[PDB]
Amino acid sequence: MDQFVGLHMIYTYENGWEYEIYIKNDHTIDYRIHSGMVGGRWVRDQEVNIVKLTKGVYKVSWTEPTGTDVSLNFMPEEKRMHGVIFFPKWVHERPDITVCYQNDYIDLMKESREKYETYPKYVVPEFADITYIHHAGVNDETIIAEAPYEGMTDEIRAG
Amino acid sequence: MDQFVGLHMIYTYENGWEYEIYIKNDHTIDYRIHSGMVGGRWVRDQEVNIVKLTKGVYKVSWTEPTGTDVSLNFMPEEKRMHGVIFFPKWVHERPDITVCYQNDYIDLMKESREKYETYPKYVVPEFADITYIHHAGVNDETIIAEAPYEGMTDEIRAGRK
Repeated sequence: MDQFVGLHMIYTYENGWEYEIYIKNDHTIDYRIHSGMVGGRWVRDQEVNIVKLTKGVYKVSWTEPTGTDVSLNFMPEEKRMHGVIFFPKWVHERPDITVCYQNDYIDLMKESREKYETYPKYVVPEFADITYIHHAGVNDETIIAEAPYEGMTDEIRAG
Repeated sequence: MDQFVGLHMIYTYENGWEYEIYIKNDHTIDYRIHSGMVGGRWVRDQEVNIVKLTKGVYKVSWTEPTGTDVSLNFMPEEKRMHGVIFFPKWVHERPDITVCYQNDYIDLMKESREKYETYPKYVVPEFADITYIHHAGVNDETIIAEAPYEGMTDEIRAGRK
């Protein structure tokens, strides 16, 4: 677990969606979505379950204020990951509602998830290629601290 | 994938609860719960996402008519699995509703998930030991074809099937 906790990664799913994650500590992540259905969305201080399945394979799972459920597996040695995201129907129907700095709009997310339809869920299971991976250390509050913008991931990769 | 698809497994939690799964084909499972809060529940022809993450590590994920979301990992060579289940609030309060041959009560599951509370959800992540594992072959409709009963897991292990 000490090899995984503290990792800062960018990855592109096979559907082309580019995501950025920071494993801030053994039960918390920050993340930033750069493209795809909810590009522009970003989140800090998401509580998560993190386990090591076996040598080189980790699992990060959580549920969100929107109702979305997520289970990710990371294979850092192979620069691969796989994610399954279970979106409530309303998120698929109105992804714009969730596209914000979520921490400023928690009440809106919870209000929406009670007021709109949940079923059937829109489930997205895909592999992704890890294109950036760095051990950034634990509890660095500055890694993910602004909204995503065009070209940001190239900047991060360029150093 | 050909090592994993067709597997019939029982896995047992630390508390003794026994869960049974059959990887019927590369996008379908049957399952049967033998003990615990939803003992008696069983399901056929559940559509799933199955992938091989790396050598010896597989992932099976799906959402259910009850609204429950599931993502399991299997590590057959180490005889271990890890599951995370995201239960709607109502399944936590009325698990008995889900205890049945689900296929005969799809309408009830869907009525329930709309009528009762969804949130807050209960996220339940736990390892289990794989305590039975047998390649039963693909698309065998006879593996999970009846409701569970006390002693059935013993019969499965003793009959290798």
